[PDB]
Amino acid sequence: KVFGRCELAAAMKRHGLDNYRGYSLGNWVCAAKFESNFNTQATNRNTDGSTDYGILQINSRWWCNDGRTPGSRNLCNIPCSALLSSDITASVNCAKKIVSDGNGMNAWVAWRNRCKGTDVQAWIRGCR
Ligand SMILES: C[C@@H](O)CN1CCN(CC(=O)O)CCN(CC(=O)O)CCN(CC(=O)O)CC1
Ligand SMILES: C[C@@H](O)CN1CCN(CC(=O)O)CCN(CC(=O)O)CCN(CC(=O)O)CC1
Ligand SMILES: [Cl-]
Ligand SMILES: [Cl-]
Ligand SMILES: [Cl-]
Ligand SMILES: [Gd]
Ligand code: NA
Repeated sequence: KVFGRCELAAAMKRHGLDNYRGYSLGNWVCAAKFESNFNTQATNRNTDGSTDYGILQINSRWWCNDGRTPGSRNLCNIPCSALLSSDITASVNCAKKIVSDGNGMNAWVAWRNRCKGTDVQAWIRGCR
């Protein structure tokens, strides 16, 4: 699924992501735009042999199982394939663990370089 801006904000907000660990709802919609282009099916291969999956590009090294990342952890206890669903539940519960882990939203390289220190509220502007 390719999400609209307002449509993804309302879904993230219903899954409780809004002000989670003090990160406003604009920081999250920001990250998804630059990580996936709002596309739940996005995949990207990393040079170490791990792969990032879904709208927040969650990495197979620590967070889920794709059966081809040797001696890696599955700390979300999910197949990576589940992070590719039109239903963003899996991706959101899995991001709640990552953003809590000590480094906050810096785990997302596109958030650090394109959203951190910007007017993030602009990303939910106009939505009901
Ligand atoms: C809502 C309209 O903006 C729709 N829009 C009309 C064309 N716009 C004109 C403009 O943005 O005033 C210029 C192109 N636009 C550049 C950008 O927005 O950064 C990329 C395409 N956009 C992507 C999006 O906006 O989500 C969809 C088409
Ligand atoms: C021509 C405009 O499209 C210029 N635009 C600024 C105004 N936009 C317009 C809008 O989308 O209605 C609203 C804010 N915008 C939200 C979003 O677009 O996703 C984030 C910033 N954008 C990023 C981008 O466009 O890729 C910068 C360029
Ligand atoms: Cl915001
Ligand atoms: Cl594996
Ligand atoms: Cl933090
Ligand atoms: Gd924009
Ligand atoms: Na793994």
